[PDB]
Amino acid sequence: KSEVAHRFKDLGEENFKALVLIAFAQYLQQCPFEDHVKLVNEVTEFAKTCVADESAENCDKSLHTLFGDKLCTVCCAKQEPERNECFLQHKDDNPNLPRLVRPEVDVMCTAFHDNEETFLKKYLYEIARRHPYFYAPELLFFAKRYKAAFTECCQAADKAACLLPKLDELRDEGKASSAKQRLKCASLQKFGERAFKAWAVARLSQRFPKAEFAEVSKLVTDLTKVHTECCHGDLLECADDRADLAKYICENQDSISSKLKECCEKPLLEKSHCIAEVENDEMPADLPSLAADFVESKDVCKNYAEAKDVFLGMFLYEYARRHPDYSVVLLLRLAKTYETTLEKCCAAADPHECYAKVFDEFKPLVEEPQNLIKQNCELFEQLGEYKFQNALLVRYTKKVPQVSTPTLVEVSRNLGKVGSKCCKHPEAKRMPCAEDYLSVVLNQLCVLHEKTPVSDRVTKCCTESLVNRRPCFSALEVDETYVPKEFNAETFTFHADICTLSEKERQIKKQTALVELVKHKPKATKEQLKAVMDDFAAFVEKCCKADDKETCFAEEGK
Ligand SMILES: CC(C)[C@H]1CC[C@H](C(=O)N[C@H](Cc2ccccc2)C(=O)O)CC1
Repeated sequence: KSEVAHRFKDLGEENFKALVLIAFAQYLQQCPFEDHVKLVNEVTEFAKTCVADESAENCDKSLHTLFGDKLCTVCCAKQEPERNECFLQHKDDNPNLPRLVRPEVDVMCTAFHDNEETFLKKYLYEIARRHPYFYAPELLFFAKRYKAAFTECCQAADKAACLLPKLDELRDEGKASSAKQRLKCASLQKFGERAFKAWAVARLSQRFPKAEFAEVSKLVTDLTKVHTECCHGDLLECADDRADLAKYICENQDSISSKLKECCEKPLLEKSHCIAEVENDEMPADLPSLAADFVESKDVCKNYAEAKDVFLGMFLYEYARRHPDYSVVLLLRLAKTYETTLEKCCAAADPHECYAKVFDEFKPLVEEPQNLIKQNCELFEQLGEYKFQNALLVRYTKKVPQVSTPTLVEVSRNLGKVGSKCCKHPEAKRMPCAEDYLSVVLNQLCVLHEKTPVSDRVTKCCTESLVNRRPCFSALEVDETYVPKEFNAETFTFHADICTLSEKERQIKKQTALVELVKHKPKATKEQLKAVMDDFAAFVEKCCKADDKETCFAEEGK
């Protein structure tokens, strides 16, 4: 059994070289590009000697030992069981690498015709460094779209008018995938398979309400294996198991969903990406109420005593089928309440009288997120995306001013994008959009704060139950124990480079200074904050509009 030969023959050389490069760029993010390509080539040539003869020397070594040794040719404490854990824990979610600049379209198109491999290979390299938890088989799909964009646009007349829209759309699609995937790995490493499996049975039951529980259970167990391998660095094992899972869904389509026909006729990488973004299938007609099998039955505690989690999974499956308008987080709350009740009632002398009114306890839990979305969307339309982000900046920096300024401006801008993405939807699609998107933005705050814990209040909010992560953050309130920071003249002084920056890069500078102003005066009236912001907003365009640009900038020193 040669694991390096098994993965090579299942994935093929092209994906093998790509998946091995990604793993190296995520384990050693600070190592240069050309050094990793030399390691990947040597690895790929070694896999060829093992597909020919599986009994050749070192072919029996595991992928962890092979990749660990090849990496440490440049934390490597002998034993491989712990050496792979040193690499995973030292992954830097903000590795402090230089921000990538995009050259002109003719500079990139010439590099695309010159050497197409190293141009696209360096694309997978630079991305895997910045996003060390990126869904590996999903990054191969983004690479193909990044190649088709240059293949089509560089032969077009106006190459810039063609390439820039497709590259800007790909950039935003990638940042969202990385955020969604980082959440999947946090729920596994910090909460276990049970937490992730429950998430999977809820999201898939809404997506596949036609499928039976055994069909959903098989998909969930296989999908958990894929993401457990992908989050633990087993990228070759991850992309192999994902392809086999996509083959099963397509060879058993009528047992899963009806919106899988056009997905199962695309190429391999498109096939898996198509199923991950498929619309929720229609609910089967005439579904009985859950009270018959979960409350009004005399065999509720009998079936629950055999396998509690399997019974709880059936309850979550049956409840998630009938409510595609509920968020996954809400569906986990209704399933945990039904669990707490069964634990109390199945030990009593009359469990039927005890859990007869458990479904009434779900009614208050449903209306809590419905009030969160309706109130904030009504304020989003009145403010606009840019004013909604600024109002969230001053509000949340008063709740927790210990969090660093780049983190506060980061998660506040992403909450404005939740209003731009979900508030347009009706009240039906508002809850699974907003509450689940709100889950991945808070996960950014948690992870970015986990690197340097400054506020113990946020840490307790992240370390507790992730299902209760949104309600714990609502009840923070202003932190009066924090003392205002002394005024720094360099944080308010601007540079002449503010002209060359884009409007989005220039408005981030202004949202940064807003956070530094509230950290200097936490007890600042909402009227006095807009007066200081609008005053510097005038000096940003007025001083740049003059011939002596940087000269008038210094004149505003007081
Ligand atoms: C649907 C959108 C308009 C969205 C906008 C923000 C709003 C919200 O208030 N979120 C906070 C999260 C938080 C807590 C503390 C610090 C930083 C963020 C919470 O209350 O959980 C929820 C809906």
